[PDB]
Amino acid sequence: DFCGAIIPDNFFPIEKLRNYTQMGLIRDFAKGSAVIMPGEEITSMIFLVEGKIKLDIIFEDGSEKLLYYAGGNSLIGKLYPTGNNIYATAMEPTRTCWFSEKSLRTVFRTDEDMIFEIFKNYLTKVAYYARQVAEMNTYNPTIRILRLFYELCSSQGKRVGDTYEITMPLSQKSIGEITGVHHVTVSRVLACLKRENILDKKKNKIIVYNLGELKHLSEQTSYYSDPNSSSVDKL
Amino acid sequence: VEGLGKDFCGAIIPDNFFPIEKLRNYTQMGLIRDFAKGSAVIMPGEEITSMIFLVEGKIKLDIIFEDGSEKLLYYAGGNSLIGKLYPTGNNIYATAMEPTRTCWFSEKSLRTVFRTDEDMIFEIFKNYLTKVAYYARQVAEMNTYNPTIRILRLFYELCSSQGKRVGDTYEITMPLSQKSIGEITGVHHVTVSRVLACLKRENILDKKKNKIIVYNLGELKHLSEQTSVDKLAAALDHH
Amino acid sequence: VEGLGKDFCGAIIPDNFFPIEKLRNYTQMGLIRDFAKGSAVIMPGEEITSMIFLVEGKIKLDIIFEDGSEKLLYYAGGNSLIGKLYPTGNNIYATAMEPTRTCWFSEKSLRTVFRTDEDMIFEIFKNYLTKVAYYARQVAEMNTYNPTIRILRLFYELCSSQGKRVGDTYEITMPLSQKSIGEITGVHHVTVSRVLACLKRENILDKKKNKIIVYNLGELKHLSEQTSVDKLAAALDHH
Amino acid sequence: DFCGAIIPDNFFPIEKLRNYTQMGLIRDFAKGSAVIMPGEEITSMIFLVEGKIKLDIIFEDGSEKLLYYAGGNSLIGKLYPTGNNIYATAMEPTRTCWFSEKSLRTVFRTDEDMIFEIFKNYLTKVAYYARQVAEMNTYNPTIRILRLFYELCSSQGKRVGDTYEITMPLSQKSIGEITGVHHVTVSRVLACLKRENILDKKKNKIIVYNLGELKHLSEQTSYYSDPNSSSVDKL
Amino acid sequence: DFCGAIIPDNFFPIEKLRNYTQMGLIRDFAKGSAVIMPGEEITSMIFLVEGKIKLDIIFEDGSEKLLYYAGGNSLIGKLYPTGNNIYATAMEPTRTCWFSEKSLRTVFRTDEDMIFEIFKNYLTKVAYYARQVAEMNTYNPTIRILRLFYELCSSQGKRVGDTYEITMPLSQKSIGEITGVHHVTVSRVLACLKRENILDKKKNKIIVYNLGELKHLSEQTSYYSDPNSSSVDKL
Amino acid sequence: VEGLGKDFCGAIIPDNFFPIEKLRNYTQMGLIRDFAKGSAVIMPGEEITSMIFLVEGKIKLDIIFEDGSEKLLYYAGGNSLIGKLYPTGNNIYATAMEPTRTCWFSEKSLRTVFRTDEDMIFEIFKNYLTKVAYYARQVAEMNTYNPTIRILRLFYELCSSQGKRVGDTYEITMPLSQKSIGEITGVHHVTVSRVLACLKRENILDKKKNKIIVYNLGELKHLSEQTSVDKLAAALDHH
Amino acid sequence: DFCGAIIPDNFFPIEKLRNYTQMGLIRDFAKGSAVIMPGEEITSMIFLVEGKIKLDIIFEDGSEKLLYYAGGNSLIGKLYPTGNNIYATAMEPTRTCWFSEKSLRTVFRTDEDMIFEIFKNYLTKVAYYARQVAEMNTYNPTIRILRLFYELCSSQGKRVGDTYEITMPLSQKSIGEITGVHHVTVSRVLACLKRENILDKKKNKIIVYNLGELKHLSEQTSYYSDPNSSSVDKL
Amino acid sequence: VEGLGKDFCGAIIPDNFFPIEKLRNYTQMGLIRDFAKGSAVIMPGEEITSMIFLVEGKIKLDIIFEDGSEKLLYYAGGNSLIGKLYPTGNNIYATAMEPTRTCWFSEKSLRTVFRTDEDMIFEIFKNYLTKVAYYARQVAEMNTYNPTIRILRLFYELCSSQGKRVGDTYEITMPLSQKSIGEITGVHHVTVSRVLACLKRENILDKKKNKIIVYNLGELKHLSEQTSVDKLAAALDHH
Ligand SMILES: O=C(O)Cc1ccc(O)c(Cl)c1
Ligand SMILES: O=C(O)Cc1ccc(O)c(Cl)c1
Ligand SMILES: O=C(O)Cc1ccc(O)c(Cl)c1
Ligand SMILES: O=C(O)Cc1ccc(O)c(Cl)c1
Ligand SMILES: O=C(O)Cc1ccc(O)c(Cl)c1
Ligand SMILES: O=C(O)Cc1ccc(O)c(Cl)c1
Ligand SMILES: O=C(O)Cc1ccc(O)c(Cl)c1
Ligand SMILES: O=C(O)Cc1ccc(O)c(Cl)c1
Repeated sequence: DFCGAIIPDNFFPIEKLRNYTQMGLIRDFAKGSAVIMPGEEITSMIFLVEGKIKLDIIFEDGSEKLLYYAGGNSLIGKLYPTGNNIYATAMEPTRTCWFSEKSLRTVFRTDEDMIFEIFKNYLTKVAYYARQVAEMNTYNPTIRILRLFYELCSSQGKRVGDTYEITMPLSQKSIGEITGVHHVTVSRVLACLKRENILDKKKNKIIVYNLGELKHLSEQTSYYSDPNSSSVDKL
Repeated sequence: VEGLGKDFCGAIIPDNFFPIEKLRNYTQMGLIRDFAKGSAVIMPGEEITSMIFLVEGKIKLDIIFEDGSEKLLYYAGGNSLIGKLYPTGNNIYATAMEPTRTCWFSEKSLRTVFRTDEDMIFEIFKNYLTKVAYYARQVAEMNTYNPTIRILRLFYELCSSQGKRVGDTYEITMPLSQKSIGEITGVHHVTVSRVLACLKRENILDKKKNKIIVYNLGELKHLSEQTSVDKLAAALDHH
Repeated sequence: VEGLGKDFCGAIIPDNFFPIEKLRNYTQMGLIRDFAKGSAVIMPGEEITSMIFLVEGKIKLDIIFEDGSEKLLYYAGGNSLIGKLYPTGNNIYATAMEPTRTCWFSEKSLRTVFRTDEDMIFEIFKNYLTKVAYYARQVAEMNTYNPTIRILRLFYELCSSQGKRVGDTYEITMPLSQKSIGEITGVHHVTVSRVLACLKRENILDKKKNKIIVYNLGELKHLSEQTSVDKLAAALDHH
Repeated sequence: DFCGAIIPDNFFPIEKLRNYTQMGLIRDFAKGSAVIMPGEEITSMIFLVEGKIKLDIIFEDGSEKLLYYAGGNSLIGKLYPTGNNIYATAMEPTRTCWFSEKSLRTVFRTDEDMIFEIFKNYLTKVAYYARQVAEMNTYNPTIRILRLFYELCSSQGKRVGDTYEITMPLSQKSIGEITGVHHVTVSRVLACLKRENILDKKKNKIIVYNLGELKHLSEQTSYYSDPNSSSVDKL
Repeated sequence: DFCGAIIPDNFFPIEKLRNYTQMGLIRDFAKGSAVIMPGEEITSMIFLVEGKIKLDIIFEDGSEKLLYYAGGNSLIGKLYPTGNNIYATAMEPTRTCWFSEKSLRTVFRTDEDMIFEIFKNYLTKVAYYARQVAEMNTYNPTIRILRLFYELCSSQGKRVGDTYEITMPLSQKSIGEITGVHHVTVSRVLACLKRENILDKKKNKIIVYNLGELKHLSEQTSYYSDPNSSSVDKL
Repeated sequence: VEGLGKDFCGAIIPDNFFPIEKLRNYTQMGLIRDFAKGSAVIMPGEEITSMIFLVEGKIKLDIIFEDGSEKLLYYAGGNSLIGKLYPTGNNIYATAMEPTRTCWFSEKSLRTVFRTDEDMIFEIFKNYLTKVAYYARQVAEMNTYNPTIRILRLFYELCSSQGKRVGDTYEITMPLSQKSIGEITGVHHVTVSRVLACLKRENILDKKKNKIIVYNLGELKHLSEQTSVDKLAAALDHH
Repeated sequence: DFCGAIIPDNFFPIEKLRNYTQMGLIRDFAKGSAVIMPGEEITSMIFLVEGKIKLDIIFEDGSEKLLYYAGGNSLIGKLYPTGNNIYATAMEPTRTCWFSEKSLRTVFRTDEDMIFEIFKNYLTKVAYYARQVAEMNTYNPTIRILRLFYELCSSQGKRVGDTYEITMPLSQKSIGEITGVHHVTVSRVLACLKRENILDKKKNKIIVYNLGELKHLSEQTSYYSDPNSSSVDKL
Repeated sequence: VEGLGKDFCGAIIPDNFFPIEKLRNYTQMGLIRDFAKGSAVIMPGEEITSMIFLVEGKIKLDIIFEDGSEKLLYYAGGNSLIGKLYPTGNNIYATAMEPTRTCWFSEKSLRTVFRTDEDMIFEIFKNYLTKVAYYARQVAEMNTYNPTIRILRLFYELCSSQGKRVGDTYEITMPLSQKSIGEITGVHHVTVSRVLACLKRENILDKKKNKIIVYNLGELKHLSEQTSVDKLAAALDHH
């Protein structure tokens, strides 16, 4: 829902995991205690029996941002290392049950259904964050710039061996004014395109060395024009 | 050898989430479906209830928003798994980028796979976890603001000066219309209605005619502490 | 003595646009209507085709937008004229703030006034001109941007590199879809449609399937040179 | 229309004024010439017979902004001084006819209808700019702040003689966070409220000296709750 | 002193004006009271007998800034209207004596010396604020731009009738990068130069219509190269 | 007719501060000195103790800073007065821009003028007041910041939590070294020394080894509330 | 020198390495060619025989910045992986000689002196970049904040078991105003101090849990007060 | 086990650059010196020409700038090497933080070590390379600007419009004074002198009275393309 633009809370609760706490390790955390300490490597699924946990991510510049909140019957799915520094705080008296991989095998040997509850929990999280990323990058500025380039090359691109040449004086200023992107991003992107041998934007000529890549990165979409969309279902 | 994908100018293009070579050994228990270049592997109204394993080929996976905008989520190569075992809120369009062979694993067939090979459970868990880790980091990393949080911030401020603790709730005794909340925070009355509907539904806070009940002050507070991308605008752009 | 209104923190609150004491001498030629405090002098669906002269009292004049938002335009005291002789696009709500006497001058009665007193024409002109001067300055003074201008800017750039002069027009020979224009400028396909509909209607530019005709390059250019307040957002907020 | 958010052009053309050019002064302007020079005091209505004029406003900091464009049959209504420094440029060969007040009397003595055409032209301009100002100030930040104050006083305001007192520690930071307004505006506004004897925002007390004024400036609206709105028409 | 970059206080005290308070009007102001209200037109010199006054200026956007502080024996020199909205506040119990022009004539008829004390007070203020303006505009950005233009014209300016032409593609971006001035100022200035008929900066040509003015505005200085500086004193 | 000067792009170039036509009637009581185009009317080491009245011509008046930088203060035409009757801290260089006649009025000769014409006193007052009004507004109008004010701000903060009122002073009992003050505020130890020397001299505050005495808390506070142009840097640029 | 604030060029040339090119691999690069490609792992010292190389660093956000320029007799010291993505470009026809570790052993077996030339080259680079880092962080903003805290605790810190308490209402706003640091940095730092259990800054109390660490991180310096500085040399 | 140092809020505090355990086996060939807690291992005027190996203990290493400011460069624990074999431009103050044993290796003793163990050469190379990598990244990572680069930018612009190629140089024929260069770029005449002295010394460009010779256009250009921290100010703060 639209609620999830505002509140990241209560992902797919698994009440029934409550019945299997004897196969895990119960751990209690006071208000303000760290369930996951900054830099701690977690290798357990953490079931939230009773209480409230705030779960945040810590970036390499020291900044922290919220990922989500968890309450009764929530599951933190951090069975393996991820590459994200996470920290999590008990915001009230909190009882958890930690499930190691070994302990999970034991649960699923007794109850196969729990495999699929956990899958639903994971899927719910993927669906939510992937959707947010896509919404928030609908107007990604880099892609705006790349799409400009690709479009100019497709109409005005003159082939010259392996390359295409576009004969016009398109300034960086003009690029930023057309796309609506700040000058700093324009330069960065233009520097990337050149050092990677995709495209070099000179003062009165644009050269495209790797149209195929440029096209790739520009993220062309076409469902609505493509014949696939001529019926609701597959052929 | 290969990671998740190549980087261009600071962004990864994921084409290889946590592959599972070993599911090749269990394809006999699923359903093998072949797709020609350009073909739809998943159509946006299609109801998908199978994990889809990529034996050979390459798939482009996009989301389709209700306003008809389309956006790439990821590419999939050999040994990638599309984990769409249950309905999600999202309409997905995925196409074969080249001649492609897939194995579709219903829940029942996965049950069968796991009865033969328990380790496969954790391989699938690993795959899901890479995906959550990737997308959650992508969202958190964005420099974002959200004007609706001004509304939460107002409630938090009023709670901390005027709130009386009743059980595990705080009760604020005052009439504060939706219109007034909008006027103060500079957000449309209709958006304020929706914000307050969410707050109530998710048991954060309920704004009644003459009372505000706060069910989760700590959550309210920390949500209220937040804020390039207007997330409210982004959530609305697609109706 | 009094000007247009008092200032608070850098903003004038207009309560006294160019008064016309002398219209008091011509009220016999109009229609006198009295309003009690709180009463509606103008309702938002009402069709107004009279200039309304304020003999005694005070009026608050607001605009009502289609989404139901309301906003003050001005206050009127004694000797103020409300110049609403013809329909405008705007829905207006005006209320008496105190016991108020008005004289309503239809076109016919104004004809009569001007046959007796020619100078009154220029007094009314003076009043209108103060209003245009005030509001135009208010708009221009705002730090505004408008994302739709990126679309114009694209057309101008393409015209100046690829345009061939035909008569008083410039013809750009290229297919450029609305979808692509949106993608480049980072604005919704539906907004791009509306922008291009305006450009065509107002004889700036017409974007056809394989040709763009530019009817007014100079205007396009200078419009394209533009850009706190997103004017596109402001224009949409009220549906 | 929504077009007018993008294009300020062609306000209410008066074709028929073409028939009265002999009573005015015809003036021709080359491309790039100034029809109205920066700082020039204009006291004439300027009818645009043929061509195109760009009309701009110049601010006291040297900045210039567009007001509008004019073409055939447009009228520039600058019969009297306005307080705005305007400048206007012929963007192509342009023929105009300038009407002094004296000359206008002559026109209206021959044709009374022209009075009302000009009224429509003026009204069209007022309607347009007033509408733009209101749209663009729908979320005016100063008013946001004032509306906060007024609302807190109405619920939590304790009367103390002539004043109302509001006993709470509302920080400037908190004000800006709730309202969404930048700290610079918050201070400016708070300084204005205090020096004008309306309201003084101390650290743990807010005092309102002139509630009536504060209310005034806060721009309360109520059509939709007021009984006036219970029917489409007046009683 | 360097103190005055930090503290604008105690301008040239005139102790002896204390002896002439009977010829003026004594006025007492409580702590927090307004000695000069916002918008009040003052036509009196205000001698500060005892206490402390903070004196500020209010701009047309509602912003206020400090001009200075006054204490015992200070003089506020506001005998005539100035064009500045000033407001001044008693920061403690404060006794003042207000001198109208009539009252000042009476003082100077008794004591001619007081004329010259007041002159010194005025001169001290001029010396201080003029010095601050000059220090703070040592690197004025507009002048940077104008000096660029003037310098390019002096070396590369080719005369073409009344004009000079400079044949080069100097971008606005380049101007801002060389001068260190933000793009917004660059445009504003370039728009001013063009509408005033001084200089028009096209893409591949710069035309200077009024070199003399451009030179004027560029604020050329030359004491150290000029022969005037060849000796400490005049010839 | 003419004001103070012409405007370019938002800035006035003053060439005509409050002229005094009537001093023409009193030149017999001063000393008439003529200057050719390019000539120095005032040299930067010259000690000036006369008001200099401009009978005919035009003068360019600059300040010379100790590092040798030069900057225009104003131009003077006919009927302008240069009010440099006493030494100021400033080194002034003024040159004739054209053939120029001046009348130099010592204090004694002004005494004589005022014995004949009392009104001239107030004319000179008017002239001075225009100058103060102009330059003070110019300074206040600039968007300025000043890092040294961080030091004041620190003292104010410590005073308001730790200060004990003794008479009309506040005493803060704590050792706080100059080095530490610099480190906290991010300003050089040598600048901190100078800041604290000013504060003491001007009777704001005296920072002793183990005590801070604040002589004027209100002034300290409001000075501490302040902050394109770094005024500290500007004050130092000229040694 | 002060030149090195502006120009990072010509670090300690080793002319004599020219004599040992037969023990390395000569490689020639055209103008615009990549000597070190983005993402390339280099494990060789690269001697610059003839030409000019621009050497840059690429950050994880796609931004690139210059490290330095190299010319004849320069040495790029990238014998082992570093953790920095480097790319380097021949800005004219360029001849290099690449020395593997094996090849370097061969050089030093023939000429022991070359070991020490290379040491000087490395030392010159360390001396330069370390000096730049220190200059540029003289007023590090985080440290400003930490030094505030440490100083307040040292004077006003009241011991309470393991902790120190400082009883005052120091706002984040006040912290930023005193230190001169932007609000964003203030929060980030305050969040770091709290999650790391060093210090928690509440509204009316500051608690310091780990004074020793806070002190550590605050970077106290004392050469000039310490007795070590009482003589030029060691005891 | 341990890396280079602990991180606080995004910054590493280096306390352990590339340790060399194996130098413990060669201490007999150096000179063993012991230091008590608080003692100076390196004084700021001391001429250091030895690599200093840390056998046991801990050292704090600071730079002292000419204005007397002091700043930490790094800490050293066991197996750290201080690589100060030759004079650098920097004045270094290093103190024992605890009881500390060191071995000082002159050039001659290192020659001896390398005759016994060739591998030690590359260990020392590794240590130096970690240091360069760390500090260079720290500098590049900072958001910096440098006003002096405006001067380069001016020269580049003039070269690209007016420069005639002579051999491997470009000659610009024009008189452009240092004063004028300052005025244009908004930097002090004295700083401009120093900038131009550097450019000439390092064979970038030589600004003569009526000619500018550019020795390295490509370098000039890319240097000119540059620009929180004013590096010019930072370079000057310490005289
Ligand atoms: O640990 C991560 O990097 C991401 C994360 C956080 C919380 C969770 O419950 C999951 Cl499944 C993943
Ligand atoms: O279907 C979704 O909503 C999102 C999605 C897409 C692809 C995948 O492989 C997964 Cl696990 C989820
Ligand atoms: O009715 C309008 O649209 C705007 C308006 C309102 C009041 C007036 O007095 C005028 Cl001239 C126009
Ligand atoms: O001159 C003004 O200040 C405003 C203005 C400009 C143009 C016009 O056509 C009118 Cl009616 C008013
Ligand atoms: O009133 C002014 O505009 C400027 C001013 C203020 C205070 C004074 O004491 C003087 Cl002489 C002038
Ligand atoms: O001499 C000064 O310091 C400033 C100055 C210059 C010229 C004048 O006319 C005055 Cl009143 C002051
Ligand atoms: O490769 C690095 O990360 C740093 C570097 C670059 C160039 C060199 O010559 C050296 Cl010694 C180090
Ligand atoms: O001494 C210097 O200038 C810098 C320095 C300090 C310590 C070291 O270990 C090195 Cl290699 C260099």
